[PDB]
Amino acid sequence: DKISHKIDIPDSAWTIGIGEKFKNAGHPNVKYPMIDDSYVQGAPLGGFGAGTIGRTYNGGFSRWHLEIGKNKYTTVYANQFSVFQKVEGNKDGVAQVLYAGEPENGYLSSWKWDYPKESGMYYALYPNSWYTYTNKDLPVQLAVKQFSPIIPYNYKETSYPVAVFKWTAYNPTNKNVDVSIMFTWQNMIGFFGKQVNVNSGNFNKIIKDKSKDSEIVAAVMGNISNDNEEWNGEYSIGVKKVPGVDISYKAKFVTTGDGSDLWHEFSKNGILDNKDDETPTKQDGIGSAIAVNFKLQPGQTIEVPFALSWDLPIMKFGGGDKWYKMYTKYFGKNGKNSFAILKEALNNYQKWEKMIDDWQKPILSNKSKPDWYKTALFNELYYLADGGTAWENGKVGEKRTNNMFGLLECFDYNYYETLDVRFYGSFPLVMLWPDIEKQVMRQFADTINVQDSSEFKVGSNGAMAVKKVQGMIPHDLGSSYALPWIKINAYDWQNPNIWKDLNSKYVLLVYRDYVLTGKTDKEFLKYTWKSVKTALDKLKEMDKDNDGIPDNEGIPDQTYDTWSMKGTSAYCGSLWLAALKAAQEIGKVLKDNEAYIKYNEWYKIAQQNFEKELWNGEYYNFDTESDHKDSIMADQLAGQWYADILRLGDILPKDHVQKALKKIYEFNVMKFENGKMGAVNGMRPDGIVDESDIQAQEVWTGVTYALASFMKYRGMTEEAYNTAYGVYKMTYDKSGKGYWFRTPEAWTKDGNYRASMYMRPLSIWSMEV
Ligand SMILES: OC[C@H]1CNC[C@@H](O)[C@@H]1O
Ligand SMILES: [Ca+2]
Ligand SMILES: [Ca+2]
Repeated sequence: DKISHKIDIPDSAWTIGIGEKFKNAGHPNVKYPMIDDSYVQGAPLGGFGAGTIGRTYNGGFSRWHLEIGKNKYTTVYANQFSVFQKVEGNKDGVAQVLYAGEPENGYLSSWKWDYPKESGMYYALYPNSWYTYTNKDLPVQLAVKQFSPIIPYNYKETSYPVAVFKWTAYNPTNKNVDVSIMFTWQNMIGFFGKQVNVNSGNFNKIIKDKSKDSEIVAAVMGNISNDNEEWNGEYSIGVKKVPGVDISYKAKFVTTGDGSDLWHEFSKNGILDNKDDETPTKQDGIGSAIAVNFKLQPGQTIEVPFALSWDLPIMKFGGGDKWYKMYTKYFGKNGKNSFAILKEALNNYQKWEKMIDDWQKPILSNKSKPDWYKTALFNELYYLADGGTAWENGKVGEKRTNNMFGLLECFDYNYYETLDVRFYGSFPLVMLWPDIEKQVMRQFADTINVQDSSEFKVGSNGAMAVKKVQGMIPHDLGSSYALPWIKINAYDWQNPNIWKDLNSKYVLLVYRDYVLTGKTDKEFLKYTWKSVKTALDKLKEMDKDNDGIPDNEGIPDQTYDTWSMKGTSAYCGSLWLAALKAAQEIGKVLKDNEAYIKYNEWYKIAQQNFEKELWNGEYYNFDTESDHKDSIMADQLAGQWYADILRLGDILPKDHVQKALKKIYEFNVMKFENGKMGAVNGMRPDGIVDESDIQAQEVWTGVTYALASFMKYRGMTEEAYNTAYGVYKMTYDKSGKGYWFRTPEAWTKDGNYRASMYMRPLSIWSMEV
């Protein structure tokens, strides 16, 4: 490996061998079918709302999130980088696809598959990833850095459906070597969203843009139709000419064939026919190829950028709504703009790399933080782009000032912006893209008084219930299978109109967003103030026994949606106390004396009764009325965690919080698989895991990272990082369960999981407040 020296991969990059088999992988631990795409994953490419493409550590373009809200794992075998090399003086060169695998059927049988083991590495530090190729039959060593311009405080480039592939080639030998690198791509129009004749009318064209000192050559892969539909648009791949390289291309090869039309050219001398052909196809799949060829002298290095763009301007949801994706603001809506997006990338990628470096450097250069922590912090952000992210720039047929946004809870539970989850999972948005965060919270504010009297069947008990009650915050903002932003509360396992955490979490999120954007956005507090008051006033009505605290109802009426709480709970009770203190503060900022006085009175009464009802001398009891009411809950003090972040001071005595946190670390962490797997949710005071529900026996990744955050603010530095380390280890480490770029909600003591690709563990960013 002499190529590593020639590029700059950070030490904290996650790394794995190209072609590596992983032995330990976990699987779903639930009864019904659950997504399991295997451990062959990688960092995604694509902006927010663009649709993303997961290129795996083996090289294949395999995890397709181009249909917004859907996860489709299938390798499109024509989509590759390939290399040709010939030592000057030798009769023949060698040609190899850079993919550690081969097609299932006989398509593309002419190409050279099965990139060998122990011949290169994959690295990831999102939004960047790298591959290195160190192969005994490739005398020239190669690496690529790939990325999309995901940039905090930037709402433009961050939206782009584009990826850059910056290649570095180095000749460590004493002979001249001829090298080609070829990017192939299938014309994927009709891959989704087309009911019949999936390739019909697809055609490819070549663009040569020769603006002095800036030749770009690209393929644009589209369809003859000018229709404005979810399926229609264009893909483009291309390359920018640099000194010392020549470009060649082939417009059209058949992907539903043996591939020799292309491969007989490439394998001879690494130079393609430059044959243009815009003939549309009927049944056959087609693709395009772009290649560079160059001679490297001994000791010579060369750098060459390729790019990929996809202009699929319309997203369609299952309920029938069609929306334009955010990036269309910058490139147009007609679906014929892939070349413009590609060109922008090829001409500005250096600038984008520098902008990425500028936002990673403050964390990477901090030598007080261990590498593993850096690995997790950056790579968890994969989910912001990969989470079925929807970001609209107008309804098709319908202009507003705002662009509605949604991030999925996950794909198995297909709900946008699940609020009880986003309480944990929205930290990166508030910290790095706060205009999006504020928009999402205004979306919730606008729903508070919506009343929908139509009925639905509650999954857990079969009872009928009202869809949406006036003054109750919705669970979510719809599903990709139905009508995001339009039909709320897609979730039906429990009735969220009687949840005891949603209204208080809402208020806490409002005040968080004010605090963590510098306590200046008085307009945001004004916009949301009525919804805040309404939310708390409605929750106060659920206090049955007049202790000043809402009563959990002996059913799962909060985020732990199969784990019953009854009476006053530590979890919902602490959130209530914190939310009251937040509303007091807002009342003070907005000079609303009536509200300040009311919420202060409610707070004093509730605080006093919470302490009396739950403090047992060592920790806060789980609740007042359940069978296992004295279980130690990892999340028992969630309200105080948020109160620290919001700078609301002590809602509970310092001495008691410190004792509780130490108890959680001693039991829920250290007595669960020796503290190597996070914080189990529920532990009995005898040191055995609480068995009253599956959720008690799970570690929740987002709960554990948040707990680590809480511990860190309270000066329990070692406990905080040791707690978080188990989540890192299980996700990323060789000794873990292989969940990289699909961090799940939860795992049990055996390491098996529930709900891969989950929003909650984005809470790791709370460790950086
Ligand atoms: O794993 C628990 C989660 C399942 N889906 C709905 C959420 O409200 C819940 O926290
Ligand atoms: Ca270290
Ligand atoms: Ca009560």
